[PDB]
Amino acid sequence: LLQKYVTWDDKSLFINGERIMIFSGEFHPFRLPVKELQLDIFQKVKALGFNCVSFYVDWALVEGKPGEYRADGIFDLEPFFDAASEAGIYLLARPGPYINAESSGGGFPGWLQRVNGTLRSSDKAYLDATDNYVSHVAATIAKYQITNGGPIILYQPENEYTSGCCGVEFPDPVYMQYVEDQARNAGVVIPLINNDASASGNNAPGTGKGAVDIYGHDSYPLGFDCANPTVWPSGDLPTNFRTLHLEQSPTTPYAIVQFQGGSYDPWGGPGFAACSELLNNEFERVFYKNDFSFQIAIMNLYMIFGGTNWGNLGYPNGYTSYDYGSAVTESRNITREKYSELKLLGNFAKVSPGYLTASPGNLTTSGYADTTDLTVTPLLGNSTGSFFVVRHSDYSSEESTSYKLRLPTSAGSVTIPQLGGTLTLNGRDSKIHVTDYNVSGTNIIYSTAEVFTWKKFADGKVLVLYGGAGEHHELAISTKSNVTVIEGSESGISSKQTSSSVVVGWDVSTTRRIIQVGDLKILLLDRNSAYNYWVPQLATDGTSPGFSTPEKVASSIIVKAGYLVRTAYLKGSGLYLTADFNATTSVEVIGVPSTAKNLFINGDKTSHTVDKNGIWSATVDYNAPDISLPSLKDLDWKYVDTLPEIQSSYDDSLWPAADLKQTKNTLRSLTTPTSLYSSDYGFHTGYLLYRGHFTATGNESTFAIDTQGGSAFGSSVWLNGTYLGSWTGLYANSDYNATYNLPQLQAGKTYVITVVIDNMGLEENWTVGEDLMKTPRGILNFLLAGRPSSAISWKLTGNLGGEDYEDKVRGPLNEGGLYAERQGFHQPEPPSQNWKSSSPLEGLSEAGIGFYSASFDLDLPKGWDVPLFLNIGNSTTPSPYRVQVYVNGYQYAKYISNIGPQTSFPVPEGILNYRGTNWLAVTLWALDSAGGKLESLELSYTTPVLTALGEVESVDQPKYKKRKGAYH
Ligand SMILES: *[C@@H]1O[C@H](CO)[C@@H](O[C@@H]2O[C@H](CO)[C@@H](O[C@@H]3O[C@H](CO[C@H]4O[C@H](CO[C@H]5O[C@H](CO)[C@@H](O)[C@H](O)[C@@H]5O[C@H]5O[C@H](CO)[C@@H](O)[C@H](O)[C@@H]5O)[C@@H](O)[C@H](O[C@H]5O[C@H](CO)[C@@H](O)[C@H](O)[C@@H]5O)[C@@H]4O)[C@@H](O)[C@H](O[C@H]4O[C@H](CO)[C@@H](O)[C@H](O)[C@@H]4O[C@H]4O[C@H](CO)[C@@H](O)[C@H](O)[C@@H]4O[C@H]4O[C@H](CO)[C@@H](O)[C@H](O)[C@@H]4O)[C@@H]3O)[C@H](O)[C@H]2NC(C)=O)[C@H](O)[C@H]1NC(C)=O
Ligand SMILES: *[C@@H]1O[C@H](CO)[C@@H](O[C@@H]2O[C@H](CO)[C@@H](O[C@@H]3O[C@H](CO[C@H]4O[C@H](CO)[C@@H](O)[C@H](O[C@H]5O[C@H](CO)[C@@H](O)[C@H](O)[C@@H]5O)[C@@H]4O)[C@@H](O)[C@H](O[C@H]4O[C@H](CO)[C@@H](O)[C@H](O)[C@@H]4O[C@H]4O[C@H](CO)[C@@H](O)[C@H](O)[C@@H]4O[C@H]4O[C@H](CO)[C@@H](O)[C@H](O)[C@@H]4O)[C@@H]3O)[C@H](O)[C@H]2NC(C)=O)[C@H](O)[C@H]1NC(C)=O
Ligand SMILES: *[C@@H]1O[C@H](CO)[C@@H](O[C@@H]2O[C@H](CO)[C@@H](O[C@@H]3O[C@H](CO)[C@@H](O)[C@H](O[C@H]4O[C@H](CO)[C@@H](O)[C@H](O)[C@@H]4O[C@H]4O[C@H](CO)[C@@H](O)[C@H](O)[C@@H]4O[C@H]4O[C@H](CO)[C@@H](O)[C@H](O)[C@@H]4O)[C@@H]3O)[C@H](O)[C@H]2NC(C)=O)[C@H](O)[C@H]1NC(C)=O
Ligand SMILES: OC[C@H]1O[C@@H](OC[C@H]2O[C@@H](O[C@H]3[C@H](O)[C@@H](O)[C@@H](O)O[C@@H]3CO)[C@H](O)[C@@H](O)[C@H]2O)[C@H](O)[C@@H](O)[C@H]1O
Ligand SMILES: *[C@@H]1O[C@H](CO)[C@@H](O)[C@H](O)[C@H]1NC(C)=O
Ligand SMILES: *[C@@H]1O[C@H](CO)[C@@H](O)[C@H](O)[C@H]1NC(C)=O
Ligand SMILES: *[C@@H]1O[C@H](CO)[C@@H](O)[C@H](O)[C@H]1NC(C)=O
Ligand SMILES: *[C@@H]1O[C@H](CO)[C@@H](O)[C@H](O)[C@H]1NC(C)=O
Ligand SMILES: *[C@@H]1O[C@H](CO)[C@@H](O)[C@H](O)[C@H]1NC(C)=O
Ligand SMILES: *[C@@H]1O[C@H](CO)[C@@H](O)[C@H](O)[C@H]1NC(C)=O
Ligand SMILES: [Cl-]
Repeated sequence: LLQKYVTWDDKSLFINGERIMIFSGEFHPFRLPVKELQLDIFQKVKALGFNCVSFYVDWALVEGKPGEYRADGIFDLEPFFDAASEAGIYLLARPGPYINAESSGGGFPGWLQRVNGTLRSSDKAYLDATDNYVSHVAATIAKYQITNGGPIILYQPENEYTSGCCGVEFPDPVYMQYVEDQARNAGVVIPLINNDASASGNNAPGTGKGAVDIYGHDSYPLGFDCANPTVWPSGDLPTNFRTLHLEQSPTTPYAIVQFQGGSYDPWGGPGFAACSELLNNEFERVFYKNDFSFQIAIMNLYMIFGGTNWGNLGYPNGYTSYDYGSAVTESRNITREKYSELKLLGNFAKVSPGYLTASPGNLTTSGYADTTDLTVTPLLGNSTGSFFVVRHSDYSSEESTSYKLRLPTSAGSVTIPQLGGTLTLNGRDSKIHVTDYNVSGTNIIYSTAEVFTWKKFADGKVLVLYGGAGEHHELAISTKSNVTVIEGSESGISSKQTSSSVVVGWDVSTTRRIIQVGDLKILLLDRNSAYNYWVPQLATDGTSPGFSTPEKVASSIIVKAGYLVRTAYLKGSGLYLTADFNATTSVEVIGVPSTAKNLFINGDKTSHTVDKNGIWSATVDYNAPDISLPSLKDLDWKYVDTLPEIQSSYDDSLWPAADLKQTKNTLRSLTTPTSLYSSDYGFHTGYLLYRGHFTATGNESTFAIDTQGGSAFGSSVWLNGTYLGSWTGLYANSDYNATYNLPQLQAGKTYVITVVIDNMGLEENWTVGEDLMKTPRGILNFLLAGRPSSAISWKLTGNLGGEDYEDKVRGPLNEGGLYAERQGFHQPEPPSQNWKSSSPLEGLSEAGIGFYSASFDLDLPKGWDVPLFLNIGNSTTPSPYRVQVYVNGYQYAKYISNIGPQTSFPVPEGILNYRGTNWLAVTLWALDSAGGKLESLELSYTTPVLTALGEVESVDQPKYKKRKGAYH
């Protein structure tokens, strides 16, 4: 429409005039703010066979102060985009402004609680608030479009603009058109795509004003019940998605912009390990192959890598981890079987252009397979090849089912297997069988075994096929040549030659076979062996793989290795692999160019041997050095009391007065004399403190108070130094009505009620019109019994300066309102030289909040990727306490003893300095009158990986400096 690089028709996108199946993964830059680790993820996605990444930008992190857009240092998108280019990954840009994303505010900054208008509407007040963010983010995105030689190919305005309520005329075409025009005005010319929350046709092509270019929708068919990871409920596998597609947007390629790749987990939930069990390899092979049955042309997995909700960036229902049970773990590892299984499907799609041109039919329980226990969805092509998606009709069935097929081919319709026996489908599995499959001029008449990849080399063609354990398979090839077994046993392989073909039956074995048929070699593998193969692009013009274009796709080699193969390139007589190893690994290379004499692995010349089939073999030795980690309990811990407010000497004259008579919040009108909503005063994040001054009459009995912090929040209350009590919190409570009994008060004396409240993050805004992101934080109601409420005069604080936030490097959400945070003592080199020596393992003996500081050195070896974790013990039922941990000033753990479930907090290299000094700052809030303490505090590691990654540069870690605007 507006450019010629990215076009489309009814079947697929075209990139530079060439069809492409977009297989993508969701990855949020703000959840992993270390540039070199961003490259790591990109390279791990490219190794799946993927060609694209989808990303959100969080507005709340980059416009914390209204009118000051800051996307610099750790929030800079440019290194993220350059890393995408370098890895060979296209991008789908999704800057919002609304992103949902289990993020604070759904991406909206807290100052939107002061906007006089419906959020996500055509109300001028809301739209004007978005203009500065969008003109900055979209101009940056504009500079990195594919039209300007960048990686960005698609843009998403808004997010799941799908349900409205409460007097909003949904869907508002004036709204979606304005949001679209914003992007275009900033120079975005690539196609716009939407992500309808269900397949409802909203803003599709043909709907007039506010229509996007490509209609997309999202789908989370297996749901979020991570507690029952083996239960696949009846009818939850979608079957009508093609039917809906043809009703809703038949002129554009079929697109699912967020397809389930994991699950969220709330405070108190079963944990993300459970989520990875639900959204595991079996889920992938059934549910993703099912999306291929609808001829999906654009497919993005939410999430491929989740990362971490550091510095309070997350929404109140979620905790620090955003692992998400995704194929790449929060600590960046790719050990989960779901990664390897996904690699098999992504590589198949990468080399199968006939998939895009075929004609999809409706699913059938007869015609193709000889039992109604199986479903077969055909995608039939007129000589470009066909594809048959086989699964159990009862999609959850764990039964083993025998069958035969009738499939139409160019050489007649054939009953398979021709040479005796039956095919098998074992439980929760799905197969993509193929017919007339083009391997660079060689025609595979059919194969029941699934294609992993194929390549044309100088010295012939190679095809890689796999099946699961215990299965019999059959293939047939258009040829005059004979079949011979060139590796492995002749036994178990049957064959038959006709005038224009050869048929070959084989049983799956753990031992690889290789057959040869003319100029085609075919690898016959079990699934588990196929897990260890990789298909990196072979660069000849440099070291980078480049994008997945037809040329560079064809110029790829096949590599059997272990943990990871990142890249390959040819330079003179050297073949250079870059790869990662988590054990001693046999490396085979198939397709070595004839000019290559030597093998290099991560720069090191490695001795190799060529076998009788031309395969290079070499071993890479794995010998991890000593990984020596400090004992955290034995550090020189320094303590300062971070609730000096409850001392009677405390002077709060510099605090903001909570004296606004009228709230700017349109969702909830005031039920107190003045606004005690934190966001009215610029305070959107971390712990909030309120101080209520009053003069006692001497008749005061009780103080009741309604505090609100979001799900799982806690609050504590003191009268001068007298602890009154705490709401210890529950996931079920986002507010709580407390009643406290006061001690006997002295008439005419002044007293101060100090209230500490955990702000868990701002709410999302999923339904347009409900304005739920405006749900306030702080004090909603109070009652000093027998006194008017104007008796109490309130002050409050959140993070120092509120929207004029101090720490421009670490962002507007990172720190909260505690004394130690306000002064900046959570940063490297605090002024702790005259503080008391005490450990958080000794802790507190009364209700209160302690702040603990210590440094520790690491000297971990270069060329090793070693995942590190902070561990807080919970071996027995604890007293109620809350902990934050800052690592060189960055908050990387929020811990609630009594709710959980997280005890293990990964912290990435770049935040941690692996060859240098590191600073821990721990806040310990004891919500109990006897105090509280940590049971244990430990640094640990998991399997070191011999890595190809370059030096991870430490992010900016500004040291402590006295802050002029502090309250002391
Ligand atoms: C270095 O990096 C590597 C990555 O490159 C990394 O390797 C990967 O490690 C992960 C673990 O982190 C692996 O994932 C697990 O795999 C388990 C094993 O099963 C898989 O493999 C077998 C094949 O096993 C043989 O071969 C291998 C390889 O040669 C050997 O190592 C084995 O020892 C074994 O050898 C025997 O057999 C050979 C021939 O077959 C013989 O030659 C040999 O002599 C031996 O006799 C396959 O059979 C499995 O397939 C079957 O099962 C799967 C999954 O159920 C089905 O989908 C499939 O259709 C088949 O039926 C399978 O591929 C898995 O058991 C394990 O699965 C569990 O965990 C995940 C969650 O992570 C769940 O999704 C899943 O549901 C399973 O959950 C159970 O277990 C968890 C506890 O962990 C419970 O929470 C849960 O409730 C559940 O328990 C219940 O069910 C169990 C049955 O499943 C039951 O036993 C329990 O008692 C209970 O009832 C998981 O997927 C991954 O495969 C590796 N990847 C690769 C490429 O190798 C390596 O570890 C790294 N190294 C280090 C040090 O870090
Ligand atoms: C890939 O990336 C992943 C994400 O980054 C990463 O996964 C995370 O890994 C960390 C570290 O391993 C996990 O934290 C640990 O979890 C342990 C508890 O979970 C286990 O318990 C269940 C019941 O047995 C298992 O079923 C469960 O399996 C599930 O989870 C797996 C997740 O990978 C999955 O593969 C499985 O399929 C399945 O779904 C799980 O294995 C927990 O025990 C552990 O705490 C101990 O270790 C810490 C140090 O690392 C200590 O600080 C801590 O105090 C604990 O040590 C104590 O207890 C041990 C067991 O008794 C003893 O061996 C220790 O000596 C020590 O003992 C002292 O304390 C005892 C009190 O209990 C006392 O009795 C003793 O006397 C003594 O005083 C830790 O929290 C984290 O949960 C994972 N996160 C996610 C999201 O999964 C994965 O590792 C990465 N992989 C690679 C290869 O890199
Ligand atoms: C240290 O170790 C200790 C000791 O073992 C750990 O303490 C345990 O921690 C558990 C987790 O916090 C805690 O269990 C919880 O107890 C509460 C009741 O007090 C209960 O509400 C919890 O169950 C719900 O919530 C979780 C998520 O937090 C869900 O996964 C679960 O399915 C339940 O969800 C239901 O309620 C939610 C609340 O709104 C709903 O959002 C959700 O949709 C669902 O609703 C259904 O039920 C409602 C009625 O409940 C109904 O109205 C609605 O219509 C739906 O039907 C969970 O059981 C243990 O109590 C606690 N044990 C002890 C002895 O103290 C501690 O966590 C550890 N610490 C760390 C850091 O690991
Ligand atoms: O990361 C969470 C993810 O949630 C997305 O909400 C998605 C979607 O969920 C549907 O619910 C599933 C349900 O869990 C299944 O049990 C079964 O019923 O299928 C349903 C889908 O039809 C909701 O019903 C649907 O409204 C929608 O909420 C969120 O949209 C996404 O941004 C992301 O946050
Ligand atoms: C919002 O706008 C209306 C428009 O009539 C105005 O009268 C009022 O001052 C504003 N209200 C709030 C709560 O901000
Ligand atoms: C396939 O599509 C529809 C919807 O599933 C089905 O009713 C019909 O029988 C099939 N189409 C034709 C032309 O037979
Ligand atoms: C098979 O692939 C070759 C390119 O290697 C192409 O020229 C040819 O047209 C293809 N044949 C079919 C039938 O698609
Ligand atoms: C309570 O605290 C305030 C200052 O926080 C102090 O001025 C006042 O004297 C204290 N009241 C009593 C009774 O000690
Ligand atoms: C406060 O005064 C009331 C009567 O007005 C009396 O009932 C109560 O006991 C008094 N003292 C308290 C609450 O300490
Ligand atoms: C607390 O009381 C307020 C005011 O009556 C009410 O709106 C709210 O529902 C109550 N909250 C809880 C958690 O019971
Ligand atoms: Cl201060």
